Amino acid sequence: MLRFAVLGHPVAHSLSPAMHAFALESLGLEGSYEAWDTPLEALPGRLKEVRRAFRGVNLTLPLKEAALAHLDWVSPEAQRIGAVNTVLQVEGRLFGFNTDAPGFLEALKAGGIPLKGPALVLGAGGAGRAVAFALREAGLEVWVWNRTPQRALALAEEFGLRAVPLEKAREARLLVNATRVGLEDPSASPLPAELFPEEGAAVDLVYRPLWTRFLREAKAKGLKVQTGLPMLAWQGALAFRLWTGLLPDPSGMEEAARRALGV
Amino acid sequence: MLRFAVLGHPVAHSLSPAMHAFALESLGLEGSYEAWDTPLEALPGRLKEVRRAFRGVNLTLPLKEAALAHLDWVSPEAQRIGAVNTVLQVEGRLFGFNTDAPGFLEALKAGGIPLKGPALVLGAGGAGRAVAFALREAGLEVWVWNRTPQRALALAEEFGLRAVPLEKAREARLLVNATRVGLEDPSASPLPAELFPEEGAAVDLVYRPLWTRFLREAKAKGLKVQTGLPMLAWQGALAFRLWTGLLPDPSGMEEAARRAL
Ligand SMILES: NC(=O)c1ccc[n+]([C@@H]2O[C@H](COP(=O)([O-])OP(=O)(O)OC[C@H]3O[C@@H](n4cnc5c(N)ncnc54)[C@H](OP(=O)(O)O)[C@@H]3O)[C@@H](O)[C@H]2O)c1
Ligand SMILES: O=C(O)C1=C[C@@H](O)[C@@H](O)[C@H](O)C1
Ligand SMILES: O=C(O)C1=C[C@@H](O)[C@@H](O)[C@H](O)C1
Repeated sequence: MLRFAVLGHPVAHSLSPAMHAFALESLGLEGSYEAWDTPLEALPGRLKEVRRAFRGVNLTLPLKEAALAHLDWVSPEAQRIGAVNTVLQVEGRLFGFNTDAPGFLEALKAGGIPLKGPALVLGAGGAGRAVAFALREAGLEVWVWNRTPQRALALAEEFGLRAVPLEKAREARLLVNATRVGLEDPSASPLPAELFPEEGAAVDLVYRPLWTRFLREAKAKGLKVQTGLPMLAWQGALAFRLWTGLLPDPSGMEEAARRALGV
Repeated sequence: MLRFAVLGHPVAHSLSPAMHAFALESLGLEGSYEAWDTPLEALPGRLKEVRRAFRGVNLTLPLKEAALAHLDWVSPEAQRIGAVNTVLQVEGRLFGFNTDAPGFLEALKAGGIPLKGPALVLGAGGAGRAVAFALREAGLEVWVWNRTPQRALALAEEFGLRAVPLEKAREARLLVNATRVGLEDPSASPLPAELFPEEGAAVDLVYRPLWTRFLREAKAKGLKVQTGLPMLAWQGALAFRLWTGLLPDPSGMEEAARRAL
């Protein structure tokens, strides 16, 4: 039967096991998706076990960047972003992909959030990289900001983006929180309410809590908003299709995640 | 939502659509597998389409060899054999594999055919190369013959095997017809009756007719025989697993192919 897993440290609170349990069941497929606690020092030994016992696996912190080297093939996008979140095993060979980028795009689209820019991504980290990448290829003008200017400006040239000051947020039509600000902090938001734009949309990758201060403020300002669950659901559905050729219902996966969160 | 197909020319009488319709059904999956006529020249474009609406495809004559120069990745085995018969599509990328080689070995095992050599592969073409590759991997002493001596000599040095005269067949214990001799021609066989050994086994990749002159000669000599259907079924099943992660019943697929005949 189909054997899947999410590798990373920690993974005790990953919502993937629950989402893919729904995927397997709803598709009438026999298999399992487990969470394998895997530190970076155990990545090599774990990948070798993947080559022989798993059809595929997702990768989470802190294995997304240190995985490319141990795989037999890495997709272009995954090479540029410099991160792999989805691994496929066929004939003992491992192939690396990044479903976060496309997952993000499909979530916005399916969520009614127009890909009308300029889009501003807060955070020049791994999360920001994937998002910055996706918005570009989508056909939007994209700016990037980072708590630390260094990072931002460097990411702007690599991808060919524009590192702007936080104030520029007011001129953006798409705002994306790619920082860990607000994570389990209902009182925190990386962007002062006064810097929010008139019209546009806001997406927060943080889903704990679901309605972050960022989103609450964005909504009050009248912007379209989307939580972090839709992206989580699509990157997972896209990963399942990549492994089997079958796309589980993204809405159903988000719902499964929702239930696992208890909110 | 699983869209598959066999690319090649001709493919009008391919048994793959039947075998795979069974695989899908038997596995409670929804999908399709069609025969898609494709000439050498129409390949470069056909693959672009595959990238857009196909999860995977099988390639047959005369696309197997040319397909390599139009794929994102090719397996080490497919590379060495020099041919791809199975393509997987993910994120618009194309990966090439060869299930003919592993399929042949699985067919022999499932069919009760002992892996005992020397093995003589007749034909140094694409099918012969896949079979030779498989037999070499299995550790048997492999000999190869080809109507055109050069092709066999090149393959022998290339794979570290031995090119032999057709007469050495009397000393082989496993004989495999990987030539097109006998294809829809009951009067033709690649090996003269008198050159068959009196002990061993024979397998014919040609399955039209099912009981080729070659297999009838082998059977008449007392050799254990296997038709081309088990291999056709196993290469198909293995390809289906490459595409979905699921392995359909090879016996069931062979049965489906038999009926399609
Ligand atoms: N059962 C299965 O699943 C399966 C899988 C693969 C292939 N096959 C079958 O096995 C055959 C091999 O296919 P392929 O891709 O290798 O290419 P092909 O074009 O079908 O066959 C090429 C081979 O046949 C030889 N040949 C042709 N005419 C000959 C003749 N009159 N006398 C002696 N040898 C002759 C060639 O030798 P020269 O170098 O002298 O031309 C070469 O070795 C096909 O007929 C195919 O239908 C079956
Ligand atoms: O929490 C999880 O299980 C995941 C989180 C994201 O990083 C995804 O990119 C990953 O594929 C799975
Ligand atoms: O006739 C067919 O449909 C096929 C013939 C062989 O070349 C196989 O290698 C191919 O995958 C399917």
